[PDB]
This record gives sequence, structure tokens and C-alpha cells, in this order.
Amino acid sequence: MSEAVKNLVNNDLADVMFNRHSVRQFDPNVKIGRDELQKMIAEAATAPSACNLQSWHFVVVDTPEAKAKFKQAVMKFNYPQVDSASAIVFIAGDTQSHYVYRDVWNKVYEDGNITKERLDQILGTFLPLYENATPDFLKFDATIDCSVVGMQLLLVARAHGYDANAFSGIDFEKMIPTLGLDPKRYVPVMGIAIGKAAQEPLHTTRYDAKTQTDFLA
Amino acid sequence: LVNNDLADVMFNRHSVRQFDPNVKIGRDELQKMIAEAATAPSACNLQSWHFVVVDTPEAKAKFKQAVMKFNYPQVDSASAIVFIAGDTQSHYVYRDVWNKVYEDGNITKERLDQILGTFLPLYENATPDFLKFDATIDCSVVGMQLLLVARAHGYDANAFSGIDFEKMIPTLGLDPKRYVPVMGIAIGKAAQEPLHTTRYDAKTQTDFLA
Ligand SMILES: Cc1cc2nc3c(=O)[nH]c(=O)nc-3n(C[C@H](O)[C@H](O)[C@H](O)COP(=O)(O)O)c2cc1C
Ligand SMILES: Cc1cc2nc3c(=O)[nH]c(=O)nc-3n(C[C@H](O)[C@H](O)[C@H](O)COP(=O)(O)O)c2cc1C
Ligand SMILES: CCCCCCCCC(=O)CCCCCCCCC(=O)O
Ligand SMILES: CCCCCCCCC(=O)CCCCCCCCC(=O)O
Ligand SMILES: [Cl-]
Ligand SMILES: [Cl-]
Ligand SMILES: [Cl-]
Ligand SMILES: [Cl-]
Ligand SMILES: [Cl-]
Repeated sequence: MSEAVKNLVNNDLADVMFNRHSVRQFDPNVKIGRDELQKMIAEAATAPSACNLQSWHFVVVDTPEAKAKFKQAVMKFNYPQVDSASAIVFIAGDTQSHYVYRDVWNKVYEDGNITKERLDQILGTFLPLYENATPDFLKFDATIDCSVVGMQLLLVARAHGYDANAFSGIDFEKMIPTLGLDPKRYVPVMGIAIGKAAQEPLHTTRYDAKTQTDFLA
Repeated sequence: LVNNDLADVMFNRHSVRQFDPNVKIGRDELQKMIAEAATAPSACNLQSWHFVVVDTPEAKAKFKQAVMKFNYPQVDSASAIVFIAGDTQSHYVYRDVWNKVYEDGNITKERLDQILGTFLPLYENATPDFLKFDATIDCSVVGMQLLLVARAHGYDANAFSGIDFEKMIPTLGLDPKRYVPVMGIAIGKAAQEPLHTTRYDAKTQTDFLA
């Protein structure tokens, strides 16, 4: 069908966004390949981010063993989503994303896409704020980036014909180590559970019973 | 919707900072765009966002007192700016709103009790910082949807947080014990190439004297 290859099988914006609902029970018989998961994550990461630092990090949970480990830091209220989802994409904030600030915006200049003067405005203005920032503010900054990419991922999920639930009902003191992520670096934000919505039970047919009946003579 | 192509809207979205200052957006349409954006999810459906629409020279002058000067091109040229602040008292109606979902027949009493017993204590016993974090997340997802809604409507937009975080909420006239500032959404039509005007054929305006 046409709207793929825009690679979006539901490319109707109004339907995708305005008929979006949190789905918490998915069809456990449908699995999403990791290649399509990577595709959806890349599509979501077209999202904006402060100073284009893209301060998000994704951890994909899609095996029974990964789920059992993941659930250690997830509130039991949210076990239905985790158990039934094809995959959970957990989003953590990168509070060291500004370490590459100067190099990154220099690359834009070296590519001839901004003037030297423009580059100097960008470096002069925002880099010192990142460099002198408190932990709380870096966490705040990273949390915003993670939320806008999470929002896009919820839409991307539907554009691929799936559905999804965003959730932050987690153990915030345990999630980062549970994911094996650098606690110095990463802050937990939200999980995105993804899969096919749980459907209505199949209504089966019957042969006409006259076919399976004899009257004895 | 002018542009209902999701791939185009989302994947061809760019931050636009220089808008056409002759183009204005009616407050009626601004309201419709905000409503469309607030279809966004929010934790416990508390919808902990608050919008302050800035669209007059007087309002812009007030607003800029808490905006970094780097972001003046956006604020000055935009048709409107929608600033999004987080409501850290959003959980005050927690019990009431989720009771209502129960009374209207859409959750079981057992389900309501699970919901109330699990998350309501977390909000009521939350640190200021946790309520701030919670409302920031809500504010950011509706902010992301508003960026997309602007393009669906044929406009363009820029999200920005280069502001004075201490001055902004009182600059908006909001209660700083209740509201936390998150980001602005400048909305407008992107600047377009200058008009290439025509000329009369100059022979029409020329005489050769006899
Ligand atoms: C930050 C955030 C955290 C959320 N956490 C949970 C969660 O822990 N468990 C859950 O079942 N739903 C969670 N949700 C889903 C919301 O309850 C849901 O978005 C809201 O009730 C509105 O319903 P809708 O998404 O279907 O429009 C979360 C949503 C957001 C934005
Ligand atoms: C949280 C946040 C704050 C931002 N603040 C500003 C800002 O203060 N000034 C500005 O010009 N752009 C701001 N931006 C826009 C980013 O610089 C832009 O998203 C990024 O460079 C990626 O470019 P794109 O939006 O064109 O995809 C902000 C974006 C985000 C997500
Ligand atoms: C410590 C962080 C404080 C708030 C940060 C807000 C983000 C600031 C930005 O994203 C502005 C980055 C500059 C964008 C690049 C300029 C565009 C180039 C051009 O249009 O000529
Ligand atoms: C860990 C501390 C913060 C957690 C807050 C996360 C928000 C929690 C939620 O949004 C869940 C609210 C209840 C939703 C219930 C929806 C109806 C359930 C059903 O379909 O039966
Ligand atoms: Cl098609
Ligand atoms: Cl695949
Ligand atoms: Cl628990
Ligand atoms: Cl410098
Ligand atoms: Cl300044």
C-alpha cells in the first residue's frame, strides 16, 4: 500500500493523534521484529531537543528474561502492560549530553550551514548555562527531551499499526541500576509499552447441522 | 486540517524562528490548536499543563522581560506564543475525577480502588520536586503535540526554553507556588521569499518628440 514507503501504514494524522488511547493489554501472539522497533525509535528521534543535544537513551525490553529483570523496578500496577507488550521501550535522560555541545555545533559551522557569527552566538549563550548547571536542572532538561521523543514514539507506534501506553509508575531509585545504566549519567523518565491491541474473540462458524445428521429408516 | 500527512508533518518538521509578522492567527484557531494538542496523555490523566497565550505587542513586551534575548526573533515575529507551565496542584482533584469515571460506568469499583490506593498516595506525599518533574513531563508531551498540530494547520513552530526560570511565572501573573515554567511554543507562518514585482513595458511610458 502507498503510505509505505513513507514507511507509515497509518499516515492519517488526525486518526493517529486524536484516536490515540492508552492500551495496556496487548495481543501476546504478535511480536514486533527488532528491526521495526529500531525503525520506530529512529522515527521518534526526529523529535526536537534542547540545543539538539538529543538527551535521550532507549532501553528495549522484549524477552521474557528481560521483562522479569525489568519488572523488578516497575510497580505491580503496570505488570499487565509489561507482560503482554511485544516490547517496552524505556526512556532515560542523558545528563551528560552537553559534553559534546561545542564539537556538535562546530560541525554545523564546518558544514557551512551556519555562519561563524551565528556559531559564536550559540556557543556564547547556551553552553555556559549547561556548564554551570545544577544536577536538578540537567535532569529537568533531559526529562523534557525524553518526554517529547516519548510522545512521538506513541504516535509512531500507531502510525505503524500498533498501539501503546506511556507509564512512569516505576521504582525511581532502582530503575537505572536495574537497566544496567550509569547512575552517574542517566535518569529514569518513562516506559513506552508497545504492541497490537487486544482484540475481540473470534466468532467461529458451524457447519449446518443437517449435514451431520441422518434419520434412521 | 490543512496538512493531514503524518509523515510530512512529523518528519519534515523543523524549528522555525523567523516568522512572517504580517500573518496573524485568530484566537479561535489558537484555541482549537491548543484543544487538539491537549488530546495528549498525562500521568493519571491529571492534564497538569497550563497555557498562556502571548499574541499582542503589549503582551510580548511583558513576556520578553523573562525571555532570553537569543529568542527575541521568535517572540517578536511569531503570530502567537503559547507558553506552557506545569500545574503542581493538579492532583487535588484526583479522587473526584476518577470517582466520576466509576460513576459513569467505565471502571469497576475494584479498578477504582486499585487506582486510588496506588497513585493517589504518591501525589499527596510527593516532594515538591517530584510534582515539578511530573508536571514537566505532561507539559512536554502536550508541547510536542502542539508543534505537530501547528504544522497540521499549515503553520510552523519553535519550542524554546531559553528563559529566565525565576522570573517567568510571576511575569505571566501566575502563582509561582503552584506553577512551574516549562517551555514556549512560538507559532506562525515561516518567512517567505520577497515578491518579484513586474514592470509596465517601458514603451508604454515613452514618447519620441517630433
Ligand atoms: C507521564 C505519564 C505516566 C503515565 N504512567 C502510567 C502508569 O504508570 N500506568 C498506567 O496504566 N498508565 C500511565 N499513563 C497513561 C495515562 O494514565 C493516560 O495517558 C491518561 O489516563 C489519559 O488516557 P489516554 O492516554 O488514553 O488518552 C501515564 C501517562 C503519562 C503521561
Ligand atoms: C526543550 C527545548 C528547548 C528549546 N529551546 C530553544 C531555545 O531556547 N531557542 C531556540 O532557538 N531553539 C530552542 N529549541 C529548538 C531546538 O534548538 C531544536 O529542536 C533542535 O536544534 C533540533 O532542530 P529541529 O527542531 O529543527 O529538528 C528548543 C527545543 C527543546 C526541545
Ligand atoms: C541549559 C539550557 C538552557 C535552556 C536551553 C534551551 C535550548 C536552546 C536552543 O536549543 C537554541 C539552540 C540554537 C539553535 C541553533 C540556531 C539555529 C541556526 C539558525 O537558524 O541560523
Ligand atoms: C511512580 C510515581 C508516579 C506514577 C504516576 C504515573 C501515572 C499513573 C497512571 O497514569 C495510571 C492511572 C490509572 C489509569 C487507569 C486506566 C483504566 C484502567 C483500565 O483500562 O481498566
Ligand atoms: Cl494509501
Ligand atoms: Cl522486523
Ligand atoms: Cl508496587
Ligand atoms: Cl566560547
Ligand atoms: Cl539574556
